[PDB]
This record gives sequence, structure tokens and C-alpha cells, in this order.
Amino acid sequence: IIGGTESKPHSRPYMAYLEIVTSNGPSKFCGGFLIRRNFVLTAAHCAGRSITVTLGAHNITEEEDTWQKLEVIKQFRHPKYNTSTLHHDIMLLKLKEKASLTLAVGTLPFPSQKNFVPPGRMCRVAGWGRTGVLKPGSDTLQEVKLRLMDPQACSHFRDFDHNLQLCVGNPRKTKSAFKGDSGGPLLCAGVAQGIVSYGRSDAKPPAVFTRISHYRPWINQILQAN
Ligand SMILES: CCOC(=O)N(C)Cc1c(C(=O)O)n(Cc2cccc3ccccc23)c2ccc(F)cc12
Ligand SMILES: [Zn+2]
Repeated sequence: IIGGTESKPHSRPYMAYLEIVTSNGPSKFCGGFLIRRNFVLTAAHCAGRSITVTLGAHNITEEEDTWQKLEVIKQFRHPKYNTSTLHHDIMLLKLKEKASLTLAVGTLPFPSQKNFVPPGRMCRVAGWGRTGVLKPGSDTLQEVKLRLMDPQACSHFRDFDHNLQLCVGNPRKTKSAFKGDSGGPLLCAGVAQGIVSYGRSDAKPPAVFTRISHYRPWINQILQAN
């Protein structure tokens, strides 16, 4: 998160920290959020050989009683996910066991309404990602408020599409989601409407988020069968 503030500890108890293994390099990290006691929603580009999820964290370098370090048994990547265009960048992780409910850990379910969210309003995003181009991932959970932009503002991303994706962050400001914030939720008035997907290496906003409304049938289909 660039240009944001430190979150009040444990104020977003659905937030998930992901550590992803691949066979030929060191660990990488993403965000995510718990929508059922045994399911986390994140981005498909965060997939790997194996993944561990930490719930209940604020400072990720200091172990505490609120932590729940949970095993993932299966990864469900969207079947049409495209590694070139990055269309359909969404994934569900099934946890081996259900998480415990505490003050620091709980689910964020969707409302029944599935309406399209137009440009103009302010929303909020959170994560442990880098706080600058030459800076490291934050030790504490950070957050920032950003504007939903007209789709023309993301035209330069040649594979962007308005009906699949949100365009997030005023280009006149530095505020933005960045590397390490992948898979985290964008909340508009307390409802999750987007998922951090990608942007520019130099951090100039806006960035591109998956539009959740469009994938609601697929999400329901996975959860019902599992
Ligand atoms: C297990 C594999 O995991 C990885 O390979 N990971 C986690 C690296 C990775 C990241 C990241 O570091 O978070 N982002 C987001 C991203 C990248 C670049 C610029 C951005 C500006 C704004 C927001 C987000 C931006 C990706 C997008 C597509 C992609 F294929 C890979 C990545
Ligand atoms: Zn604590």
C-alpha cells in the first residue's frame, strides 16, 4: 500500500496473509480474504505448488495468540484464467479445517444483491505490500482510500475491460495498491467489490482489480459443490 495509514490492529478480521511456494525460487506473498470458515478468495496469479494461510495477524513478524496458521488442501483457479491477458484473475482456496471464530478472525460474506458498481465513489483496500517502488513489504497491515475511475483512465492497459474489471486510483495522486497487495479486497461502504490484480512496475496509478459482481455465479457454484 502506497500513501496509506497503519490499520487499527485486528480491525479487518477477514484479512488473510498468503505464503506461496514454487519449486525453483524462494517464497512469494499475496493477500486474500475469508468468505467462509474453510474458503479464502484471492487472485489466480497467486497460485503455486503449495500455500499457507495466516489469519488473525497485524504485525506479521511477531507471533501471537490471535494467529491461526492454516493448511490449504486444494486450489480452485478460474477455468478460463489467461496467463497472457490476465482475464479472469480469481481463485478460491479450500482450507483443510474450518477456522476458529474469535475477535481477530471472522468471515466476510456477500449480500444477496449483485449490482454493477459505477465510477465516482470512494472505496478502501488493505494489505502488507510494498510502500514504495524501492521499499519492502510492510510489517504491519496498511490501508488507503481510493477513487473508482471511469474506464478510459485504464485504456493504456491494452487488455483491460470495463465489464470484467474496476479501474482504481486517481492518477493525480500517489495513493495505490502495489506489489504484495495482490488478492486483497476492495471494500465500498463495507461490501467487497474488487480484488487487486495488476498495474505498472513504477507504481503510477490507476491499477486494475477483478470485478466481483461478474463472477458471483462461479463462486456460488464452487462453494455449493465443496
Ligand atoms: C506465485 C506467483 O506469485 C507472483 O508471481 N507474484 C505474487 C508476483 C505478482 C504481483 C505482486 O508482486 O503482487 N502482481 C501484482 C502487481 C505486479 C506489478 C505491478 C503492480 C502494480 C499494482 C498492483 C499490483 C501489481 C502480479 C500480477 C501478475 C502476475 F502474473 C504476478 C504478480
Ligand atoms: Zn494482536
